[PDB]
Amino acid sequence: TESQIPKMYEMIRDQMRTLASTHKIPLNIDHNCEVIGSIIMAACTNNRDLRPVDKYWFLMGPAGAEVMTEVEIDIQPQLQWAKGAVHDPKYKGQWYPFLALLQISNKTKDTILWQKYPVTQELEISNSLEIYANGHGIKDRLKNSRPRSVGPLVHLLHLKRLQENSPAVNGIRKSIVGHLKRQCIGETQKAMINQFEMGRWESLSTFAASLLAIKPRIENHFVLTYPLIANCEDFAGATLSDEWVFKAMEKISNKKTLRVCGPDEKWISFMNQIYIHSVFQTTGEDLGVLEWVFGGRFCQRKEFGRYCKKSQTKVIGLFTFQYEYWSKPLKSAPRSIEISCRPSFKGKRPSYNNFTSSFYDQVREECQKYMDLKVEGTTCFYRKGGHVEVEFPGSAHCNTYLFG
Amino acid sequence: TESQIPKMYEMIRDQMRTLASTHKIPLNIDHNCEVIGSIIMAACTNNRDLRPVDKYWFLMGPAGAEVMTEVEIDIQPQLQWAKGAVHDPKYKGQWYPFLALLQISNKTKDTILWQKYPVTQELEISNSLEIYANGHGIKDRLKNSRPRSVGPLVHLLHLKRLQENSPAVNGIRKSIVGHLKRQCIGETQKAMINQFEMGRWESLSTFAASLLAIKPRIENHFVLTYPLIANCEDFAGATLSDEWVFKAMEKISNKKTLRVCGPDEKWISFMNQIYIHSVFQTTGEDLGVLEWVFGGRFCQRKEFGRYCKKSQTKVIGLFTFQYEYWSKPLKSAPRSIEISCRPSFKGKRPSYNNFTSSFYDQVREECQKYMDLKVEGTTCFYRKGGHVEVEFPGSAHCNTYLFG
Amino acid sequence: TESQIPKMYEMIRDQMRTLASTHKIPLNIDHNCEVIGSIIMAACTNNRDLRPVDKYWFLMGPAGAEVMTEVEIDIQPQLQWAKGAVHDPKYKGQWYPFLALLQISNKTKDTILWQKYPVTQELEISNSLEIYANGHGIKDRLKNSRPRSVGPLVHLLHLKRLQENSPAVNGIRKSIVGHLKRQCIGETQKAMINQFEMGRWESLSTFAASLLAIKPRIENHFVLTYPLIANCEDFAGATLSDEWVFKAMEKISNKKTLRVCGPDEKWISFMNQIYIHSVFQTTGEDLGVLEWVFGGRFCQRKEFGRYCKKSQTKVIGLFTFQYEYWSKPLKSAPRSIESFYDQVREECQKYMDLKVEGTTCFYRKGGHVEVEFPGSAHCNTYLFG
Repeated sequence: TESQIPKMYEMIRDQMRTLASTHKIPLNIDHNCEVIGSIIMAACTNNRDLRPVDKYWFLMGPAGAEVMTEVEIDIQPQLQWAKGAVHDPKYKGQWYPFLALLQISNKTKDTILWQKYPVTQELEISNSLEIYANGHGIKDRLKNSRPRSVGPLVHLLHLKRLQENSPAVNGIRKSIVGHLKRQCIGETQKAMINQFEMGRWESLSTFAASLLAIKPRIENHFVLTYPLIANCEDFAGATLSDEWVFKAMEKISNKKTLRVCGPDEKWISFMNQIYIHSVFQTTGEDLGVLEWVFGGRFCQRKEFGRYCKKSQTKVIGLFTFQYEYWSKPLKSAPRSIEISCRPSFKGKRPSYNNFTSSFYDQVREECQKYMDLKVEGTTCFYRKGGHVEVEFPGSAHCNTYLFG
Repeated sequence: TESQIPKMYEMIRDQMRTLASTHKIPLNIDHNCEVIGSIIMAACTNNRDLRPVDKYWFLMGPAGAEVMTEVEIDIQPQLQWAKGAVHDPKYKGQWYPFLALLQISNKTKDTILWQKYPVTQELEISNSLEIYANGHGIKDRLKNSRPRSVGPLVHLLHLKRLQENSPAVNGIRKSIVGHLKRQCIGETQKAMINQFEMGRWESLSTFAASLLAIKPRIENHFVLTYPLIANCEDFAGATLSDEWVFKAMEKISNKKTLRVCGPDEKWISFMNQIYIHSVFQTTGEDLGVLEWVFGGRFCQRKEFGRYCKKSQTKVIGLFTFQYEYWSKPLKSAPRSIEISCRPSFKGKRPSYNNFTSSFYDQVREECQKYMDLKVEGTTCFYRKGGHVEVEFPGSAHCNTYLFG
Repeated sequence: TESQIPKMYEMIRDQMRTLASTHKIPLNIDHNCEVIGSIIMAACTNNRDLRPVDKYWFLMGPAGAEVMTEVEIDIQPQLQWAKGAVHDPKYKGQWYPFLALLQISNKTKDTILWQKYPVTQELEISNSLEIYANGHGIKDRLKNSRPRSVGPLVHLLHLKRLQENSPAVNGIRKSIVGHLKRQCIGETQKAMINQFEMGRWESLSTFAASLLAIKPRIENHFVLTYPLIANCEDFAGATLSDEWVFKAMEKISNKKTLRVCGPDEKWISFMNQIYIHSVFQTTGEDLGVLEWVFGGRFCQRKEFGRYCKKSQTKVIGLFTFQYEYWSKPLKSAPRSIESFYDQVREECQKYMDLKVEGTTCFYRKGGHVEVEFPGSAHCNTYLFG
């Protein structure tokens, strides 16, 4: 799974700079990279969407003199390589799994700045539940490539979409439903998810309420964004379950070459944290988690007004990052819930006593199990510079979230 | 935004006095300033609407001997300057935004004395909602320059006008509609303003009913009038979001040089409060707020008969003003209605859960929330002499307005 | 209009061969090009009608050994360009006007083979009125792109549809009614068309009787079809109002590389004339006029029985063509005069009496020399007359 990771990143950057440097698009601006990077990886999954030649918003200007304008770019040199990688045996069939992760992480910046809840509204549930609606807008082939990374609600929406869209329909649903059960480890949640399969959504609000209590398993992977890929020059030990991503992306922050865009210079802290939010797929977590792990407070969306249009975003400063701790990605669910004598013969032996003396309720019973839980996570954390176990002691910004 | 404000006020007054003093038009009469200033606004935006030479009604006479007559004046010296300022880079493109603010405020006096409802009547809604129909009669270029200041109903009228007026049709509407949604913060209102976009004016009365309940966001800016601009000699700290405007025009009231015109001397109190209403855009503001903020009762329109014609307005007394409090301009709506964990990260956290377990109705559901809201404003009111936060405590004239 | 046409045929021709050559679909069979071109033209405006991958009837076989079978094709590479050409500034917004010209001209063959009268039957008028009912079945975006090319009867049908089906209704009907008035230059017809505006179709049979006399203005544009566009290697002087089109597609005939399909080989003359009937918009036009212009006899539809099924159309011969004259496309009405029923009949007699047809004149092959049509022998017979 991680064997092909080191070789994938280098060629992504090679084409990533090829399109930008051909038309003199500087790669030290986030907006240039994010638009270019979105174009670069578009040919990988949705080949027929992007035009061979088109004009997009980039920052044109040397040494800080950049300004919005539409620059025509020739994507055709980058189109041929992407399609040949689809079935290239060098990936061992891991091209589809690898491509599903890239789309989710990079679209996060658009979701952070433009706070939208498409899945929950289409699911008619509480708007504070995009937490499990991750992986929306991704290609269905990608959604069948890494369905585990795609949030259950998107699959539940796709389960809802499939019910509201023929033997080929079942094949899509079984992947949708089966990976709904894999993500949601709740014993009561699994039963009521199967009831969602037939087409009812009466306890979808209860599922909305249950998701508040029980946390479904969400697989995570550390993938850099477009600006960092173009600004990362080391990919030798590029894996997905160690400190390499934390160390390498810090080196990009240490270089201080990449710049970020925003409506005004107040967003410099906010946009710097978006990189940390998007790289580790750890966007809507507690600020105290981010404060302890990354040694810095994280600005919430409420602290700033509406994000200005991408056609009017201005470079607001350099990209910076720092961290003090890290851990292996969340493989299983974080909230994990994992004396009488009965002599079976006529024979006599001393008897020792080790003791001195509705479905919604069952769903709430399982929900009650996750309120009493005090330790989340799977195994442990690791400090910067190694893999020494360091448990979280506590922080003052706990229970506070980016969108909470 | 406020960078060009200090330099604009001084240079407008120079042309304000140049036209009046050339033909011996005293600037201590409000009508002389208003009619001269009404000529001044014409040269700025609609350059082709005002004659180069024409006779207008002023008050000619030395030392209180002013009598009503038509005086021909030469506007050509002011015309060449104004057209050159249209695209002068010295304003950083803020000339149109600055001109739109000036045009709306100076027409308030005519609307107050001649009580008309051109937008609500054309929108077939309750006439008592012209507060949200601000910015009528303004140039479409200005209405695309500061559409936020132009009230939604005028845009809603312009939305109605455009539906009752070709790919250029959409371009005018998108600005009209987009600033309708920006002004009206109602979640249900936004979904039903888009109904008005396609001409579904059945909820137009509902929108009028909603406007009575939900108060749309109306951006405000403290801009003086022609009688005060010609009588103001200080613009060093001329900004838009502090107490400078309150202190600057108090000095004009302290000078007691400006005289006001009206049908008879009973209007001296009414016309003095018109300056308060026009400058601070407090025509629709609560009189209990106004009496508390400005330390004086505000006379209503019902207390007086029909306003005499501008051809027969006579000097009725000296302009006076006083105030004890103020506030930052109302940026957002005066009435504002603004629970679990997202496991995006593998954190072993102390798990805390904060829970222990018709469309018109939705519009009315949102309507009830703003009924529930008793406090009005964004943050607070401030006292004279600084920005010390002083919340409005209440008054005998609460829930009362000028036209109420 | 004609400014982009020299380069604007090139992008149309580009996708004609890529889709067929990818799956080894030979382009020397008309039916292969007819369906493929229809698929390509489908993506131009009706983007959601065709499928990204689908099977259609073609002729598979190398060097004359084509046995018919349904062939899967990957239309996805050809889908992107068609939608992107709609608002591409290189076309200056002429994509819809030309696609309206393109869509109308490319649906002619099916109507000829299966003789149907859809517009007149829904209009409850004479079935012989199948010349002025141009532009039926085209997308409404194209119908609003070249409403002049769309015949009045189709607009009259849309006018009848609009009365037998909101501020958007007026905008559609005003184009429908206005281009009814524009196409039908009959002064009595216009008010008599104005009678049809709110539904006074009592003169609809009168309008059917009028169209016998008064010939409504039918704008024409010399646009090639699917087999000829793929077989046309020159577009430098490609315009819409000169002899370039006449000269360009003659060279294709001289090549003798394109083959036509039909129920049997008796249609080889018929199929050859269909190409003549479709390029210059002469489907329901008198055959003798074409005989003088093109120097060859034309076969009526009565000379042949019902067309065989598309699943059984076989190659019957090579495409041949010849011509001796041409004309600028008929921009205005061919007939020009430059009780209310009696007034229409009074105007009807104004156009029965008219004998000369056209705008200025015809022109001889090799230039724009003014040559007037003197007559022919196989006149009095249309393709369906």
